[PDB]
Amino acid sequence: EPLAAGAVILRRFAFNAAEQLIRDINDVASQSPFRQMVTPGGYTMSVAMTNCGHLGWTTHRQGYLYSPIDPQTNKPWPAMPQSFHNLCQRAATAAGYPDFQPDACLINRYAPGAKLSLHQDKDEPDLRAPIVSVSLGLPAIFQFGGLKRNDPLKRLLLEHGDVVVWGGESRLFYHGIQPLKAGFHPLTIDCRYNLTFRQAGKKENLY
Ligand SMILES: [Fe+2]
Repeated sequence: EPLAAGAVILRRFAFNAAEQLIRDINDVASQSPFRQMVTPGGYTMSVAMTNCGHLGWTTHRQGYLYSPIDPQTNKPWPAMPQSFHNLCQRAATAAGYPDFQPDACLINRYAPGAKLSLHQDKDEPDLRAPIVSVSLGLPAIFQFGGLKRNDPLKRLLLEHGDVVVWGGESRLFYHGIQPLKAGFHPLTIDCRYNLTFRQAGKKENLY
C-alpha cells in the first residue's frame, strides 16, 4: 500500500540529469525571468516562478490561468528544453503514463523561508493526466491532504533529484511546501527548484 494513492515516488530519479536541468532552468530564466506573482488576497508569493513550454501558469485579472504568452515579456514562454521533455517522459512512462505529453512546465524557485500555501492543481482540462514533479537543490518538506479543505495533512521530504508522478487520486490532493530551511547545495547554491509538468492544453492541440 502507497503513502498517496496514485502517486509514484521516484527518489533520485533525476539526480544524474540534475546539472543539465539546472543549466536549462537558467536558460529559460534568461528569457522569462523568475517573478513573484500576486496571490488572490493581494500578497506577493514568497516563491518565485516562471514557465517553459507552449503554455505557462500565471496570474491574469484577479484570476489564474495558462497562457501562451508571458505577461512580463509579451512574448511566448521559452520552448520546453530537451532535458525537461526527456526526463518527464521517462518518469511518466515508468509510472505507467506513456501517453502523458505536457505542454507546460511551471518552474518554482524557493529561497530560504519561501513556502507555498495549500492548493489543488485544478486548472487543467483533463484531471486524469498526472503532474510530474522534479525537485532540485535544497530539501523541502512537501505536505498533502485530501480532496477537501481541512483534511489531515501528511508530510514528505523532497530532496535533490527526487521525482514524483502525481496520478490517480493523489492528482487532486491539496498540497504545499513548508518554509524552506537555509542551507547549501553544490548545484543550486542556496535555493530549491521544482519543476511541475502539466498537460494544460485540450486534447485538440495534439492534432
Ligand atoms: Fe501545485
